[PDB]
Amino acid sequence: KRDEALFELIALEEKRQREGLELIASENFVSKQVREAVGSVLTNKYAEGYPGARYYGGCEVIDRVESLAIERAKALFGAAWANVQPHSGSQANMAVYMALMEPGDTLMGMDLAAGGHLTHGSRVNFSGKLYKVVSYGVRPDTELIDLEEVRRLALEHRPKVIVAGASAYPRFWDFKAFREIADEVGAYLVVDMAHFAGLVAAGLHPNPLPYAHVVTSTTHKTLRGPRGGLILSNDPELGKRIDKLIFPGIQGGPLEHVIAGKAVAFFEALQPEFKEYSRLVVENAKRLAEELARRGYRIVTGGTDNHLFLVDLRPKGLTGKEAEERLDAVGITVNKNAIPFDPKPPRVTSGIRIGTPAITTRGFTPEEMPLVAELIDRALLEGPSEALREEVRRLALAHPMP
Amino acid sequence: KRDEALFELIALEEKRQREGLELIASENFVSKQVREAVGSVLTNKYAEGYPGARYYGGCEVIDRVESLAIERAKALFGAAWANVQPHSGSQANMAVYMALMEPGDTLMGMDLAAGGHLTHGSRVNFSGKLYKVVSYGVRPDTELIDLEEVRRLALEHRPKVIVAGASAYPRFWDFKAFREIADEVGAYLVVDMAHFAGLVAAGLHPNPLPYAHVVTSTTHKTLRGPRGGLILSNDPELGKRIDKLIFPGIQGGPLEHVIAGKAVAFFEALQPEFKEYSRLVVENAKRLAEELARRGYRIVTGGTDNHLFLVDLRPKGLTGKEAEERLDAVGITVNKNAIPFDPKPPRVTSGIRIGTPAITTRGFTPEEMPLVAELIDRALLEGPSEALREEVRRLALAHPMP
Repeated sequence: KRDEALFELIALEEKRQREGLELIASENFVSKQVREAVGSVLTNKYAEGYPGARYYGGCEVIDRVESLAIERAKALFGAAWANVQPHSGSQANMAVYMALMEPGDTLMGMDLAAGGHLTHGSRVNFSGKLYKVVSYGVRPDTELIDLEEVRRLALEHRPKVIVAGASAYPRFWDFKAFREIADEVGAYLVVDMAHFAGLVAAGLHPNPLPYAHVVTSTTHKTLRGPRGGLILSNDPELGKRIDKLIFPGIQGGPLEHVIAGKAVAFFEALQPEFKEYSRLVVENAKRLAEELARRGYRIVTGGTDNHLFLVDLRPKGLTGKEAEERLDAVGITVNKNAIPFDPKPPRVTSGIRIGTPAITTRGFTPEEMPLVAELIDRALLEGPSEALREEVRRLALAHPMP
Repeated sequence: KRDEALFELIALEEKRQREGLELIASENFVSKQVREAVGSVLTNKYAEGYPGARYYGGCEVIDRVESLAIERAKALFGAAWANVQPHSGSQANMAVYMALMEPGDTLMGMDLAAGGHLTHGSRVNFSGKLYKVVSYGVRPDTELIDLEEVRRLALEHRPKVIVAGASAYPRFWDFKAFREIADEVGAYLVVDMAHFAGLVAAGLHPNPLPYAHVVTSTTHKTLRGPRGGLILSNDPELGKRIDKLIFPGIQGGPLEHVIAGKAVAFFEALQPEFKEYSRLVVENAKRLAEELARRGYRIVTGGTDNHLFLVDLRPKGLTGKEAEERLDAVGITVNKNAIPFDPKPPRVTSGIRIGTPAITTRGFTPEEMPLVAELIDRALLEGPSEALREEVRRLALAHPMP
């Protein structure tokens, strides 16, 4: 008997994705072949352990799948070791922290209000519950990270782990300087590259692998893979410690169907076409930010080096909750986002974050960003309307989905 | 450009699954429509938060999917609250432990060597790293749990949490007696029903919901759903606390394509045909155990109440490691398992664990269990041969996969 009610909801979600403009910076649209691998019979096999060292027999083909994902990840990022089993970016970070730290050690990460991720030390997250957290932010004038401030805080508090990487920071990171700071205090440098991993893969963002002790990531977001996590290092002895924290430390059976999807995504990212895609992601983001600034919006830091940017909505009298609602009403999806030194609580905020990976996958070009900027501006100034919703829908439908 | 190398391996794994007899008790084969949901475009959406209270716009359809999974889980198991976001059984347990305990509190669970899971207190797992662990086992003379010993340990060590449930225990649990013991020392009772959840759904195993404070599960194994976790309770106030530990406590974005898969599995399990399937699972296991006993093996506890049983190989002078290897060589997968107070070290053991869910899904019936018992016996006594492998392969191919 087919579950018609559930499949009707999936069809409605397909239609929603096709008919809207998805500008949430962490989203993307995966390829049919990634979906085919994730939908495969590999879900049926328990594969606790690692290739050639499994608990149970019958894994000879699964070992070749997992090993292919591991070796492609090493080739793609230039790493000596990879672990492809984490179920999510959160589990990747959790295993690394538990391998390098004991409860009550000091973790240093970027402040949530400045663009850090929940797992970089928030007090409602395991990171800020198990560890003592010290956070760094950005300067109030340039809105850039101040490496002198990072260095001062590290000397004063002597963290065991310093995390670089963030979920809403629009400029490049200086990984060499962060490693120099970590070395001054004997800390490990962990880089969480989840947001910009696909740009690293395409050579469009500095690679952290040579400077970080350990690198974590998601396989979704700019890498355009299935939802899951990933860990890399140039030190295979530290990698063996972390392998034990993934299993048997914090997970049980890995999702081998998802791992097959990660292998496929790494193969897609190794192709020349993925470099061209990634180039257009960054060109579209720069162009859309410029078109919005020409309409009088304030862009945090004045621009972007990567796939995302932040808009300060204080001057226009909007909370980010409000802008998020007005845009959602006409089919444009963003997320509210705290801006640097935000006057308003995190459930309201003063800004929005926009990113271009998802619309670039649908074939949007830099010459189309003036039209996208017009639609955003109208939704914010004039509020939602049926004519505006229809204009968004027409523009979205003119671009294929993968 | 298609990833030919990866899809070649998926076809080889499909062929392996089709041509072999899967007797590992944790395994099952999911339906095509569960795969279709897991392979869907719902992976593209970030949906941090809960239905009606998300951190991203554009979740109106995903909310209906996740709500449908929640309401079907509650109707299927007779629960007042559910959380369908855990990425795995291990994350379901981790969130419950962190919601109920502080690091350094005492956890009581079944010993790994007597059948407990890694997350019931093993020192290599987070459960034995964050918490102090007291374990209970089985009695040498009954091969069963001794509720008087559980009580004595609980009175002496005053655990904060007592876990009931196991990965390799072939008899019913007395959840009422466990809740009495927990009430006497002021502990929470957590039941991990992952292995026998499908039998609870079908009414063939006592339901823990009225007696546990919280129930955790996988959605794969006897429930025959996609790989993932699940939490249930009869107490919605405790459920709100655990919701917060799943997110933002230990996870980030949920896997909503897998959640849609869980919704389909719960739909399948609510059909009358699932009760018939589960009845056959239990009849097959009782019959296979009787047929091996008639050929000279001893069955631990003398039989089974559920989908799995433990074979004591001592009458035939084999170890569990040798039996696993001989059987794997003819395409029959089992796993070695210690017998109570095993005289062999744990990397060797004197037993194997066999379960029937997977072969029952392929249409095996109790009148075919004599033939399966004969093939096992021949492989253990004669050793692998090309002719025996071909007889297994023909028997397997005659029973279709879903």
